[PDB]
This record gives sequence, structure tokens and C-alpha cells, in this order.
Amino acid sequence: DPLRSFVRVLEKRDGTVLRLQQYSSGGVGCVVWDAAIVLSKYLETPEFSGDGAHALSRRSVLELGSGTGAVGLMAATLGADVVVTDLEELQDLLKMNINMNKHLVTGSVQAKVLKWGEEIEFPSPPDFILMADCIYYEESLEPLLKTLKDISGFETCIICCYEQRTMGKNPEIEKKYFELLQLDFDFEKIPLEKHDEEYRSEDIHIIYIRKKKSKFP
Amino acid sequence: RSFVRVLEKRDGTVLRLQQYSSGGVGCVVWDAAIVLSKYLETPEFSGDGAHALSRRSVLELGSGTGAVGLMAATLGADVVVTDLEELQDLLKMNINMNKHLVTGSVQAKVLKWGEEIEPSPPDFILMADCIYYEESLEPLLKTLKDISGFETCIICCYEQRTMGKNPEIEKKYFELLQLDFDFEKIPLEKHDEEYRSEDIHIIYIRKKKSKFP
Amino acid sequence: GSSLEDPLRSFVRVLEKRDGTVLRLQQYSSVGCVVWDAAIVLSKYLETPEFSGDGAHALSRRSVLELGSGTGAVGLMAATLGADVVVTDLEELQDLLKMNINMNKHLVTGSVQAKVLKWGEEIESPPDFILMADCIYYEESLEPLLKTLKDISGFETCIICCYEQRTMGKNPEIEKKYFELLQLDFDFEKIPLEKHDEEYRSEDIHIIYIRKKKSKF
Ligand SMILES: C[S@@+](CC[C@H](N)C(=O)[O-])C[C@H]1O[C@@H](n2cnc3c(N)ncnc32)[C@H](O)[C@@H]1O
Ligand SMILES: C[S@@+](CC[C@H](N)C(=O)[O-])C[C@H]1O[C@@H](n2cnc3c(N)ncnc32)[C@H](O)[C@@H]1O
Ligand SMILES: C[S@@+](CC[C@H](N)C(=O)[O-])C[C@H]1O[C@@H](n2cnc3c(N)ncnc32)[C@H](O)[C@@H]1O
Repeated sequence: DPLRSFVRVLEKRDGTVLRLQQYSSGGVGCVVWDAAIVLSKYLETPEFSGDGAHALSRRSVLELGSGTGAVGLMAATLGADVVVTDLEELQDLLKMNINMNKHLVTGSVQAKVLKWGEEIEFPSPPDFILMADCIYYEESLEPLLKTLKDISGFETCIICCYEQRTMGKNPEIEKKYFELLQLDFDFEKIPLEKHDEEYRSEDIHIIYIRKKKSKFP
Repeated sequence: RSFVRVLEKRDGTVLRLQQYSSGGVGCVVWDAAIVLSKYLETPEFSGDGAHALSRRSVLELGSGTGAVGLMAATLGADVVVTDLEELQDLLKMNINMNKHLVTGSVQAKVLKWGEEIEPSPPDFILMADCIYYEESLEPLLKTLKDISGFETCIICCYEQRTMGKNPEIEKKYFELLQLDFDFEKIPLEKHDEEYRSEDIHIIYIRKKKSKFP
Repeated sequence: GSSLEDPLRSFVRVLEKRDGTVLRLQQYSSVGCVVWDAAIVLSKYLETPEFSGDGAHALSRRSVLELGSGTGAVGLMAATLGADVVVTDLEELQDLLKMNINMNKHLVTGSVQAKVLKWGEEIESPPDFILMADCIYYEESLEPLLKTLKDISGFETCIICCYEQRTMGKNPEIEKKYFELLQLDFDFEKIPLEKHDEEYRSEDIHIIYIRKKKSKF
């Protein structure tokens, strides 16, 4: 197959390997971003995993802006019931990558369309929402934030990973994301030292986010 | 101590269920709750790996002392035990008495059958000896319909009684149940070897999924 | 009595018409009969533009006989489209049929009444239409049903049979036999799935147009 050379492999701690196609269909290319690799590998760290059953085992996980589905697929191999979401245009790629990794899934995974800011069907709030490199343009602001607010419950653990970009308007977009995020959410950056020892970077950040509860309507 | 029913777990720890609280109401641990609680610990129900209930959402209806829901919480479930307003103090007392064994979570709520529900469908709904009077019919069934989703596993354990109105109630229950739900009796051979009776049945119940709900 | 003011309210099945108005079908009388998925498919098929046709509705001012009516869903839908309907079933279902007529009489633009018709018995002029939903499931659905169908239908009767294909148990054998007997006195054709209501359809639910044969001798 000519497309086999466009597969990106991501090794799991247990020696198995996730294989992510980055092009399909008559459609679109999507890279496996470095931020997705960092987040994926973070999910396999002993400290995130915990003792006994992995932290994600039997938990509901929604990924926003999944792209190749890398992160959500990692979560599915760790026992989560995952929904990977993105634009209509990425659905074929997501489904291909589910089919390439079917044997490694220990929980469940399915692909759905979720365009940020649009009305939701996903009524019950997930245990986790995962995002990798979703903070880079206008939609990453108000529409992404609306989706996060509408979907998350007060117990939802939201984990956001992104690579800091210094080029152009990106520093102002990043600042604004976090300035607006704090209006409806509390957040904290985790230390680099909690990331996977190899798959980490000083310019790639993992942020824990939780919905704020106001006592007044 | 005076009114405690002790229920031993397979792992050798013990659930302690107060059957009365000061100024409040009495509620016995019924035989059906014992049968159902022990059934949850059977090897076939528990399954491989983590127990079938671990990290699963469980709602109990007509919890009384909270016996069955507390058993589930000790098996790793996130449990809500429900009953009438009048049983809330007893439920909270029994949560406190057994919280050192809870590996999931447990909380008490009021849920009077047939009333408007205040959201996500649970993985399991458990009922022990809830089939015995008028409210066990349309109101209970309405609650079951309102709360359950197509993937909810409903387990209903009851003691068959020949006395009084009970045969008519049991009969009408299953007639009404058939409309919106599929159900099957679990053979007696699958109950705990000791904690079982030919007169105590365990029914698995599942909501029928129309293609056009 | 019950704590509930109207204890059987939650056993009413609601079916929305194309114009938004709702049909209400009680499913418990004292004896229960649910609204089967086939009844919903066939009911919504009767409302499709192609079936409805141009001008006045195809059923408008036409005689319709329903066999094995149950709740009366399909016959009631036809009555809301202008047909003069008789819904029929066993004696034990008459109260339910009449209850459901009363609950929907305000939407009736033709007419509807309930009668006993137990299959394979002696009949009391041929209708323009005969409708059947999920009537092929057991021993009597064969010789007695088909005998009634032949006895009542005329050469101009449009017989429409809708059913959900069941694969468990003795069902495929019952289905086989239904069609082995049907071919003897009737011609029939399955209508394409694409002619069914776009929302209210399924690959496993079939609509069959049936017509009484005329031998030359
Ligand atoms: C930079 S990528 C990250 C992909 C993947 N998470 C990774 O880290 O490898 C951004 C992703 O967000 C998706 N996306 C962008 N705008 C969106 C919107 N308004 N609604 C939904 N998804 C969107 C894109 O299609 C793309 O797959
Ligand atoms: C016979 S007991 C069974 C108690 C417990 N499950 C056991 O087996 O030990 C019936 C329980 O149902 C509760 N109950 C009865 N009617 C109820 C209603 N209408 N709504 C909610 N709970 C009710 C009672 O308060 C009581 O705790
Ligand atoms: C599965 S139901 C379908 C009901 C309804 N048409 C629907 O689709 O929801 C079968 C119906 O056929 C009726 N029936 C079965 N045997 C019959 C017979 N020998 N004569 C008349 N009706 C019969 C039953 O009473 C029942 O109402």
C-alpha cells in the first residue's frame, strides 16, 4: 500500500505499538502532533496510572480535536470508554485508526463529529475530557470554551496539552485562552517532572482543568 | 449493637447493618436482600479481573437498611441508595457504620416510587423485596422506565409470597413489566450455595430498545 | 389506589404524525399489546409523499381493513389520512382498540371502528386496502390468516404487509412457510427500503405489496 509510509508509530510502555495513519480517503492529512505524543505518554506514567486498575479503566473519556485519534486511542488501550471527536472531515481518518488498533483496545472507542460551539446531541458528562494542541486559533477560544462548559460536569477531569508557540499572534491567542478559561474553570499546570521521562519538552505543557461552581444563578 | 444484622463478605470482612435508629424507624434486613447481596459476590457474577460492579454506577430502590447497595459499594461501585424520607437517617447511619469497607462510593437519597426524577442512566439498578403492594406496580415501574437506559442491567430479587394480596401483585407486576422490559429468571443453581431459597427469585431485567424511541 | 393520578399514562406510546400532531396508543387495558416497530414503519410509510401521491391522499375516502390491529396504530393513522377504517383483532383486544379510537378521534378525518375478526373464521364487500403489521409470528399467522386474506380480499384490494424479520428460534421456518403459502393465491413484491420514511425505517423491517391472483381457470 502506498499510504503505509505515512503511518506514525507510538510505542506503549508494555511494548505494543499504536499505529496512526495520517492520511486517508479522498480527504485530509493530519499529523500526530508532539503534544498528542506527550499527553498519550503521560497517561501511561506510573503516577497517573495509579496502583491496581489503571486510572482510566472503565472511565468515560471524550477527546476534542482528536485529529488522528492518537490520545483517545491511547486511553482506549488503557481501559477507557472513549469517544474521539473532530470535524466531519476527520471522521474517515479516525475510523481508519480505530481499525488499525482494534487489537489493543481494552475499553471501547468510537468516532463522532463534534464541531466546537455547535449544539450537542453527549448528554451525560464524561469522567475525562482530553485535548492535545487545541489552542491555536479563533475557534479555540469562545466556541471551544462553550463546548467545554456545556459538556463538562463538576466532576469532569479536563486535561489540556499544548505546545507553546512564540510565532505571530500565537502568544496573544494563548494568553486569551487562559484568561477566558478562568472565568468558568479552575486550572493548574502540572510540573514537567510528572511527564514521561523521555517524551517531554520544556515547551509542551499539561494543564488540569475543572469546572467552577458558583453558588448563585 | 442491639439491633445490628451482621452480613459476612467472601473476603472475611463484615457488613454491620443497624435495623433501628434513635427516634426513627425500624427496618429489617429482608431475606431477599441477603440472597441478592450474596449473589453479587458469587464467582460467576463477579467475573474476571476487577469485580463486575467496580467503577460502575448503581442505583438501589427500596434500600431500607441499605444492605444491598452497601454490598455493592464494598465491591467498588458508585452507589446511590434510595428509599422514603423516613429511612434517610438509617441509611446514613449504615453508610457511616460501613464506610471503612467502601471501595467505591455510597450516598443516600430520597426516591419515592413514581415521583418526578430530579440524570444519566445507571449501569445497574438493584431491588430487593420491592414487589409487595400497590406502589410496586405502576409507580415503581414508572421509576424503572424513567431512570433506566437501554444498557442498564436491572436485578430484581424478591421472595414469592402466597399469603394475602401478594400473588395478585406479583402476577400484575410481571404482566406490566413485559410491556417495556425483557426479563429472565436466574436459575437457583447460580445463587450463593448457602444463601438461597426456592421461594426467593432473582430476575434480570432489561429495557426493550425500540428502533424509534 | 395508586399514588399516581393516571397510573397507566406511562404505558401510552406516542407516535408523531408528519404535521406534528400526536397519536396516543395505550398498551395496557386490564391484557397488553405494545406498539411494534413494524406498526411504526408502516404508519409512517402511509404518510410518505410518494405513497400519499398528488392531490388528495391515496387513502382519502377509501375503505381500509386492518388485521391483527393490536393497539390500532396503523388503522388509526390511516383514519387520520382520510380512510374509512375497520381495525380488527381478537375479542380480548376490543376494549383497547376502542380506548385508542377515543384518544385519537379528534385527528380522524375519515372514520374508524373496531370489530372482532379472528383469523380463519367465517366472515360477515371487499376493501380498497388491507393492512397488516407484524402478523407473521406464529402457527395461526399461516393457514387461518391466509385463508382470511383470500376470503376478504378482492382482485382490486391493495394488501400491504409490514413485518420485522426475526432470526431467533422457530421464526425463520414460520416466515418461510408464510411465503410458501402466500405464493399459492397471491402475487407479492417487497418494496425498496428507500421508499420507506427516511427516519422511520430499518434494513430488518420489510414492506410487502400483496395482490390476489386471477387464474385463467
Ligand atoms: C493541531 S490539531 C491536533 C490534533 C491532535 N489532537 C494531535 O495533537 O495530534 C487540531 C485539531 O483540532 C481540530 N479542530 C479545529 N477546529 C475545530 C472545531 N472548530 N471543531 C472541532 N474540531 C476542530 C482539527 O481538525 C484538528 O484535528
Ligand atoms: C420489604 S422492604 C425491603 C428492604 C430492603 N431492600 C431489604 O430487602 O432488606 C421494602 C422497602 O421499600 C421501601 N418502599 C416502600 N414503598 C416505597 C415507595 N413508594 N418509594 C420508595 N421506597 C419504598 C420501604 O421503605 C422499604 O425500605
Ligand atoms: C405482534 S402483534 C402486532 C400488533 C400491531 N399490528 C402492531 O404491529 O403493533 C400481533 C397481533 O395479531 C393478533 N392476532 C394473533 N392471532 C390472531 C388471530 N388468530 N386472529 C386475529 N388476530 C390475531 C394479536 O392479538 C396481536 O394484536
